Amino acid sequence: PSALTQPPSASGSLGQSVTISCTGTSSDVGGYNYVSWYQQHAGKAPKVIIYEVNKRPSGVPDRFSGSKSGNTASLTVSGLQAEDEADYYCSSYEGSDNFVFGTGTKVTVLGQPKANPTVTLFPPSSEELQANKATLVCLISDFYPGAVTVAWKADGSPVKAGVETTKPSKQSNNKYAASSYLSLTPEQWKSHRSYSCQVTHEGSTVEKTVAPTECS
Amino acid sequence: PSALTQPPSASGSLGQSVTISCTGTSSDVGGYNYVSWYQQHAGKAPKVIIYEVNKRPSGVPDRFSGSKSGNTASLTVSGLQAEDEADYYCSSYEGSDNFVFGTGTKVTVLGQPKANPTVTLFPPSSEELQANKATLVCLISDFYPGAVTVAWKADGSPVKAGVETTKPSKQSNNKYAASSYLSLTPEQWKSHRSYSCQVTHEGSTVEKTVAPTECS
Repeated sequence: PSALTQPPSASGSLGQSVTISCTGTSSDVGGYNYVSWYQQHAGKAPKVIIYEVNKRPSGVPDRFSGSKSGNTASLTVSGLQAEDEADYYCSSYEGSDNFVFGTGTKVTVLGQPKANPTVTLFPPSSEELQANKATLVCLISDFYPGAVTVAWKADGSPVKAGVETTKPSKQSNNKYAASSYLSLTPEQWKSHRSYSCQVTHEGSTVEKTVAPTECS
Repeated sequence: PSALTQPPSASGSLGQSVTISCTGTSSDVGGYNYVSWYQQHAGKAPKVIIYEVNKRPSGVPDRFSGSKSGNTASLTVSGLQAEDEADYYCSSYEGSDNFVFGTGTKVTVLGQPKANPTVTLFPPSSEELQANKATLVCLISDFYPGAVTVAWKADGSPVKAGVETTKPSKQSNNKYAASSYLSLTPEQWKSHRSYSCQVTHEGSTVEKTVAPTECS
């Protein structure tokens, strides 16, 4: 064998509710009563949320439930609260001290209000410079959905060269963070009037400009 | 209890022998010989590769070895194969509703020369302070394999609350970058000697401090 069987998705809006299927066979689900359910957030470790058919750990939200019907076990998400955008997983014992898992389910919930990104620009710093080094960082955060562009403006003019823009990571919110840097020399940073970070998210353009004029 | 400490990155070449550790919160383990090691690929099946500290299941190579004698689980991939790239996890069963996962090691087959990260910590900008905002950022770049652990400390003690980290994005030079941040009140900021960001990569660690000043 190899698998249990799950749907790739599960769209349930705030309240509206969700429910997952876990199906294997008699040999595992129908035989035995040991469907488990683990959740893994984008590149995170599992929390064990259900074990022994419908029992929950000490610190599993009240609204995660489960069911089973012969071969068709199931997770129920009592009225979605968006935080729970994850990857779910089922699993069942097959005796011989071996367990086999579900293919997984991404649960994308809509009705999360849309957020515009708290953009911060940074100055290099005293130390960073004591070494003859100058990175500027543009910190883009707490936006949803996770689509931004990040431009830099060497004075009123564009710059590509020394950019490196990460791709947005989910926070503890369906809010993202997407940090881009420009890495120049002191001789680059002082041979210049200003430097501006431009972050176009979903129609809204935000631009922050670091003028050398500040402290250390 | 919730945490079993697993490295950030375990790297080897084809035929080399990678060793992955799982140490954990001490007040347990020893009269606890139920530690299981899991395996998963690019969103493709979170299999169990070891159970009961040393026991392989069926359809698993003896290339995977397991040990706990000590107070640390060690999974040894002896003779590194290609398809062995994955995010390894250990776990351990407490009470019937306590199933704690390890932080989980991404295992790479070094596809480049290794890059220990460059930690560059920024203090709160002059202006952000002028806004009554306190963002101190930890920029992490030019690393490979793209696995890090990031802690924050304030004056000795770890800063748990207010932390948020990015996902290690691929960059042009074929190294990677990430970023953390912490969000304070100006007060929070100034009532403290130093804030350090310390980032672990394999078994190189950097720890970089940022002390508050008046700027003005």
